[PDB]
Amino acid sequence: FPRTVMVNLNSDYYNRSTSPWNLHRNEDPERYPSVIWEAKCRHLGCINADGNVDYHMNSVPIQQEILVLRREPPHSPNSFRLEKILVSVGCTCVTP
Amino acid sequence: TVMVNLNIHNSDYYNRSTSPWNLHRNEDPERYPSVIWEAKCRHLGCINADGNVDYHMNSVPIQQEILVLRREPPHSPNSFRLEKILVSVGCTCVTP
Ligand SMILES: C[C@H](NC(=O)[C@H](CCc1ccccc1)NC(=O)c1cc(Cl)c(Cl)[nH]1)c1cn2cccnc2n1
Ligand SMILES: C[C@H](NC(=O)[C@H](CCc1ccccc1)NC(=O)c1cc(Cl)c(Cl)[nH]1)c1cn2cccnc2n1
Repeated sequence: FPRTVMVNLNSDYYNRSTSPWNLHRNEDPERYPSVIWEAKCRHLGCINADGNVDYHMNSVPIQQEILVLRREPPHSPNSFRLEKILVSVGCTCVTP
Repeated sequence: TVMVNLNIHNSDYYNRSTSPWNLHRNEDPERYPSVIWEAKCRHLGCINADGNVDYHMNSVPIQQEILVLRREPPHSPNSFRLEKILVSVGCTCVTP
C-alpha cells in the first residue's frame, strides 16, 4: 500500500585523531546516494603522546542512522522507497 | 522528478569519550526527517586520565553530508526537493 510522493533530485581529523580511522567507499548502484563514505577505526586502542597504540583506551566508531533512497522496482531510474541505514562516520576514544 | 514511497524499510560514547559531546534536536517541520540529533563538543580541549581538560589536544566535531527531503512547495504533503546538509554526529580528539 504505497505512499507515493514526488521528489526533485537536483579536514584530516581521520589522521590526526587519537582514534584515527580509514575511509571505506560504500558503493551501491541500487541506492541514492550511490556512494557513502564510512569509517573503520584503525586500531583497538587509542594513540598516546608518543605515537603508540595505548590499549587502556578504546577507539570506537561514531554511528548514526540516515535516510537513503532504494530503487523500487530494482534498477528503476525514477522510483524509490525510503530506507534507513546505520553508518559509521568517524571514531572517538573512550574510557572502558 | 522521481517517485518515492514514504513507507520506510530498514552505547553512551558521548559521555565516556575523551572528547565528550552533548546531543540536541535539529527540528524542521518542512523536512524529512523532521528531527535530527546533532552533537556539540563539551570542551575545547580533551579529557586526560585525571579527568581534567587538556588544551594540548582539541575536541573537534565529526561532520558529514546527508540526504534530507524539503517540502516543495512549502507545506506540501506529497512534493519534495532533495537536499544535502552538513551535520555534526559526534566528537573526536585530535593532536595539533
Ligand atoms: C563530505 C562528503 N560526503 C559525501 O560525499 C556523502 C554525500 C551524501 C549525499 C549525496 C547526495 C545528496 C545528499 C547526500 N556523505 C557521506 O559519504 C556520508 C554521510 C554519512 Cl552519515 C557517512 Cl558515514 N558518509 C565526502 C567526500 N568524501 C571523500 C572521501 C571520504 N569521505 C568523504 N566524504
Ligand atoms: C540513532 C537515532 N538517530 C535517529 O533517530 C535519526 C534517524 C534519521 C532518520 C529518520 C527516518 C529515516 C531515516 C533516518 N538520526 C539522527 O538523529 C542523525 C543522523 C545523523 Cl548523520 C545525525 Cl548528526 N543525526 C537517535 C536517537 N537519538 C535520541 C537522542 C540522541 N541521539 C539520538 N540518536
